[PDB]
Amino acid sequence: GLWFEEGAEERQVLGPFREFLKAEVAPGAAERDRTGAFPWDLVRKLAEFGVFGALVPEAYGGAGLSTRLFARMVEAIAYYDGALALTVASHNSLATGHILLAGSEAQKEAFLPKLASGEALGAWGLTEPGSGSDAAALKTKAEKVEGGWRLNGTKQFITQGSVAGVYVVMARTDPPPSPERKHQGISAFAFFRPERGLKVGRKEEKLGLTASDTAQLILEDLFVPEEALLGERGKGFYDVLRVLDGGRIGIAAMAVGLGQAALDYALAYAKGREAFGRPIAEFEGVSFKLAEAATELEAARLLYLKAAELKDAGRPFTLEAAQAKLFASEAAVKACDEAIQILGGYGYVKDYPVERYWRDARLTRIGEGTSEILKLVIARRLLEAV
Amino acid sequence: GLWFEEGAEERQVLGPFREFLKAEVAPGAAERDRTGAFPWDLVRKLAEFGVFGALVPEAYGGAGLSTRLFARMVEAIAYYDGALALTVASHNSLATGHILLAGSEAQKEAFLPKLASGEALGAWGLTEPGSGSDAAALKTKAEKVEGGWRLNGTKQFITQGSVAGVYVVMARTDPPPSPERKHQGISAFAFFRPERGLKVGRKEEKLGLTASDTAQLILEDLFVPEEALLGERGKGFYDVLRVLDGGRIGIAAMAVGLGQAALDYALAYAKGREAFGRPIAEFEGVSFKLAEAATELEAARLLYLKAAELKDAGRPFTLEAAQAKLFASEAAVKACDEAIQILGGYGYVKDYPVERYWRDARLTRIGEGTSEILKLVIARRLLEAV
Amino acid sequence: GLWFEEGAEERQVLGPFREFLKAEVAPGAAERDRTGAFPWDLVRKLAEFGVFGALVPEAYGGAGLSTRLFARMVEAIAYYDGALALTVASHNSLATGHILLAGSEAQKEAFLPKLASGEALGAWGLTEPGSGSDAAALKTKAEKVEGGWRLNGTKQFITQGSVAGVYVVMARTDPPPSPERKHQGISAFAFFRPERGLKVGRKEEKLGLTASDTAQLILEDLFVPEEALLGERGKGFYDVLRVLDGGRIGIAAMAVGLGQAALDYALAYAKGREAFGRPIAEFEGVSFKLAEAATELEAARLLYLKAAELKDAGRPFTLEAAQAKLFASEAAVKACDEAIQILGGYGYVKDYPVERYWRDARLTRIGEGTSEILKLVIARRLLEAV
Amino acid sequence: GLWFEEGAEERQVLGPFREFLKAEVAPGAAERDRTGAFPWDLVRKLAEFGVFGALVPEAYGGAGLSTRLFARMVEAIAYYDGALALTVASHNSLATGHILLAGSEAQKEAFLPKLASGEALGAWGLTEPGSGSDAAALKTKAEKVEGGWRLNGTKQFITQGSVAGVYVVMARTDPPPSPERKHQGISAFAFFRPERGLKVGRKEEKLGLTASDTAQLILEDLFVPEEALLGERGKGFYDVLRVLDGGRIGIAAMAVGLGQAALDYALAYAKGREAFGRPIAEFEGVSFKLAEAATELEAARLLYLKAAELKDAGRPFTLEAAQAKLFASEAAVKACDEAIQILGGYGYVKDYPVERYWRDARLTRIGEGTSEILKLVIARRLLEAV
Repeated sequence: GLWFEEGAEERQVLGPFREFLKAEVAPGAAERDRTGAFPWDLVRKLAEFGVFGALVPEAYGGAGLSTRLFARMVEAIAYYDGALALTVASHNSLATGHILLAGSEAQKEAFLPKLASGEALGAWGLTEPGSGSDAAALKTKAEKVEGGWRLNGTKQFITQGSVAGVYVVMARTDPPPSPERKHQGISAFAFFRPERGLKVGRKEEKLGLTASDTAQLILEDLFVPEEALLGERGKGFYDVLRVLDGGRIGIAAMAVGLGQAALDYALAYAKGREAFGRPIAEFEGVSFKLAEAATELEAARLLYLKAAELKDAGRPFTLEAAQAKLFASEAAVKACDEAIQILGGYGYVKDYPVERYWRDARLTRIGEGTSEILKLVIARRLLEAV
Repeated sequence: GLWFEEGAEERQVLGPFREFLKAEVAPGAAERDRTGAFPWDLVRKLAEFGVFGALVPEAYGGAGLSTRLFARMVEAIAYYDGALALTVASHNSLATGHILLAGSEAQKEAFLPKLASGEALGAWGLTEPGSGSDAAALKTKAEKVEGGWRLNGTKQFITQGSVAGVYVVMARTDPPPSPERKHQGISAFAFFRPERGLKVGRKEEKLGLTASDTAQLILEDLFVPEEALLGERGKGFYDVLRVLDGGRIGIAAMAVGLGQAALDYALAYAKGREAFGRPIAEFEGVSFKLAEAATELEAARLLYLKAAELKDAGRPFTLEAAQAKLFASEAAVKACDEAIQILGGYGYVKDYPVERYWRDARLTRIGEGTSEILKLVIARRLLEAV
Repeated sequence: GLWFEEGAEERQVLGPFREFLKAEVAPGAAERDRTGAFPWDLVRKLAEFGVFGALVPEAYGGAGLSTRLFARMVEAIAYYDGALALTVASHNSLATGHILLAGSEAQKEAFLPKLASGEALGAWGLTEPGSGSDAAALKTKAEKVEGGWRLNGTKQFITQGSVAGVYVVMARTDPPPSPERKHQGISAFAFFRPERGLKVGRKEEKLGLTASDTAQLILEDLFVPEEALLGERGKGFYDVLRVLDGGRIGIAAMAVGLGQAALDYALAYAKGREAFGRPIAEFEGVSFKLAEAATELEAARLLYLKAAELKDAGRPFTLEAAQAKLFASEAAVKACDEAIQILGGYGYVKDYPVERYWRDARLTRIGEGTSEILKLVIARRLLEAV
Repeated sequence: GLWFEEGAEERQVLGPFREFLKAEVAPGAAERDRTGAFPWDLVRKLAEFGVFGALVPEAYGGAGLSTRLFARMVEAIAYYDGALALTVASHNSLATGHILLAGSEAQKEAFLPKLASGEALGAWGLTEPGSGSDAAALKTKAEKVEGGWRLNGTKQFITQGSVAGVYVVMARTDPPPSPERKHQGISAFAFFRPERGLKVGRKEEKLGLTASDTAQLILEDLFVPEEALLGERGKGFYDVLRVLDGGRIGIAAMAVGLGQAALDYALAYAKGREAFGRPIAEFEGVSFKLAEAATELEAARLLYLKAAELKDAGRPFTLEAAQAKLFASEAAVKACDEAIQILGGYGYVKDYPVERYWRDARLTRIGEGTSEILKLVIARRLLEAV
């Protein structure tokens, strides 16, 4: 198999994985989108495929898979269930990926094994009501007290926020030297679900990804031990950036999966549905949409595979991960909107899955860095190289 | 006031109308989008403004308003409630507009008064499971029997389908001379809610316009009197086309209203929300979106006003109505998608109205002629003029 | 007649005007695009029509036409020759328009008569090598001396720069209170072609609009009399913006003219060229383009008509002129690009006019405020009314 | 190294090649664009490099390079001179590629040696005045006569048409079984520059790629020997499509090269030009464009690398070559258009290279299958696999 194709090893894993997804995940996707019922049943089963500890090395109880293979597994999941894919992508990339990145040997031995097994799902709290793109503008604070820390603040839109067993939260431990350096003085804290000090806010009704747990977290004089400190004090934001680079590859894979599903459905539909004495696929008004979407999704897949490769190769991939997520999310939503158009009135009804594909994919242009933010990251990298 | 602005007469009507909408319609829009509960309460009140008989001449119990003023009233409604605007636009344009167009004096006296008052809401059944864009491919049939007709067929996605008091259905009464002339042999039938022969199918769960009644109609040996025949036998499709031309102006106005709402919200939000030490509106990534959307919505408003004028002037407006609806629906959905982007994570939650604006507006690119179909109508008109 | 339509009086002027254009201007458009030879013959013939004094009141020897009619005339000219259109539009809108706006009674009696008759073509020099979008950053200075002022500096891309009989140059006369307000302290100066002190720079070849005089101006100790100061000292920048508001309407009209010509050519072509056994117009890949372009340029036409309307009514039109120019230029260029595509290989050869239409129209997105600048202007106004 | 990256061996060839290009090709690109003077000097110098025999096996005197490496070389050439790139790409892909694909051992020994050394430039004549996209509708005929065939007809837009030493022309030899299958009955003929019978037509000026030989060919009772028949009689069309599949990869590479040059120039420019007190690169209106273009052309590069990869592996690549060409051409032209916008007035003047990049790149969306045609090809393949 050529680089861009699934290798022998990849398809031996992805083949049965896809079969499992078709039989156990696809059937309840439409219902979960309506009820928002978290798939505790599927989490248990996916954990067995090492899906919840995919990048965690076996030494800590993980699957030790590569970024490339995991990215493809996320795309396969998203194809059948967007919410589940966000659940998997975020769990692995943010909470887990952050502990794997800055955690001390002791912290990794304590947290990784439980995250990797699905026993403890990971929530990663960066965003707050008053800051999203400008993440370093967070107001949560961590006061140094006898024996550890006391945290106070609110996190917004945290996935796995209400179902998490392990929480990673960013808070200011020191004042910034200047306003343009507010990213300094921020630290990260890793801890197990507190018995008190952490309450979840009102559930969030979302446009899509209904079964994905997203919640507001309110920390009230929450005490965490000295061992909670993750990474160097005051330099937590630097780790956040690194963590976000990795997560963007997964979100890009997620976008591609939803777009492909929408494209596959519109293709099949256009081939069967007929108008004016022939399949509507025979009208360029329809076929051109399919051709453009397919071309962009393929380009998007190549981009995320490339970004995954650079990471697996221990090489910088900030620019490449930003480009993949930006291109994939934009192309995927576009493809999904066109699939809706192609199905006509049926694209507007919940009896068919394309309207859901669009609603689910739509978040990919917002989460882990809006398209606008990513264009800034890309341009900056391009400009300093000049 | 200049032509494109609201005249003295227009604002004396639209001023209090908008006040009524803000106070009585806007408050329950979000809820209706969640419950799908048809606003019987608001229908009664809107009828008083002559909203359900706007184009019907006073002689038949209508408001006798112009196309231009009604179009603006539809835009004002859509601004606060998409479903209600579709309810109003369709009621007036299709069922009612068709009876006003081809009805005999006797039929107009019997139907118009009740439609115009809101007593009997109008359903217009053209679309079927197997034909949408290719409307003349409908399979419903009308068999000539003693005393009238017997209809058999299924209509799909009929607004006011389950709540209608008056129904207008298209059915084949005669075989077509050839396949390319299948539009021949189709007739229309106007009748009051049957005591039998007409059952509604399973409610339709839609991406948007939740509180809008859309239903499948199954005609089972439904008998209608000789007086049910609307227009000349076998030439009903010609009336359908004429009726669709008029309706497209209303749907264009509808699109503009939803887009404007989305634009107004994103403008206000971008002016308040701040990031990196300043209002996000100060970032071109955001401001450019607002500028493009506003420019296109204005162009869209001018286009539908123009189409409305040509109709009021008794002049052909097929091309102009197609251009207005196409431009407005496309621009409106685009503006709505950008408003979602601008609100970031908040654009993804139902606590805010932009996600609803998009879901509601999305249908405008599909209903009463898909954008693809409209481009065909436009091009054909352009080509024969060459 | 109907507002958005050409009235009886407009047709009486435009109808005969178009025939003149078709017979005297069209024939040599291709050649002028190749040689860049300034059309003195046509300038003289158009002047006899009062085209170069369209907006100048009859009291000063002009035609006393409305902005609406002038815009339509610019569109008509542009349809056949982009360079002539720019020549005519800039002359009337910039140098002439500025004197008509801020000039005293004496200056108007002195300049307007000769500009309106064409005896003197007007050049308006604002842009400099080091500032275009940021025009208030201009460096040309004029220092007070006995009898008047002495101007020193260079101007870039000045239309009519080398053939003009009257010049209006912007130069700093007083230091800016700060950088944030460098616009303050700039003045305007009107004067007949100098006997000495004004040098024309090495002419540069343009992508298009070849036959339009576009020159660099070098002012070396240029002396102008007291009566040269146009408007109040140091307050000329506000006048500059007002002048640009008006010019933008003409540039919008110019863009529409070129896009319409490209559309018309594509229509006729698509109707006669056959592929796969049928006119290519019967392929949606071609017809959809035709439909989209026609729709957008009509919309573009309505926007500049609106802007012109507001101006003729003595009302604010800054936002509207920006929207008209932005949309017309963007839509026109796209339409011209599509026309090239529709002609296939023939769109790439100079024996056909479509590649020239694009090259000519391409400047409309840059001159008199780039599309980017216009979006800022539009957004700011929308935000202020929020 | 990593697949999507230039390997050590590729760099050993490309690195030195680029310096040669920068020093010998770049200097006169602007002048060649103005004079249209065919670069014999550079052709001769490139030939000494085996550039004109890149894909020809060493056994026939060629360089025996992979499709991947050749594509990258075309991108590199195109970066500095579009016309040279087309000259090189068409030569290798079309006339040469066709003989290498369908030619017998004798023909290959006779033609390949001279084509690969550059001693004879290849011209491939398929397109005619009355057929481009519908190439199977060609009218040139070749009738069997004693000793061989006599060809009669005209070819349009033939690259290397007037300077070639070897020609490959497609002509009908047998009547089509029906119109739906006119492709059947077409044959290909390879022959050295005729002593008589071949006439070059009045050269026509192009929008861009001025220095590339593009000529009309008039065949009047042209005689070619028995050994001229390339491939089997009446079955040459299938070979034509295969030849086009390969050529499209080179056209994709060519588009990427031109877009990259435009991007690089815009980057450097945006980094040095200042407005409102800062490099214009710090304005999202500019930086977002830079980010989008960089992202799309990388994506475009990955697509043609993939297509080339499939071809080198002897695997089907029709769909992939179409996608690469479609995306690269569309993205490149847009990037070049944005670069013009970013330079403002300077993008409109010929003293700067961006307006040439666009003019050169514009043909990539038309030649070797228009974007519209490619979408049909892509869609059909997607539908077949559905």
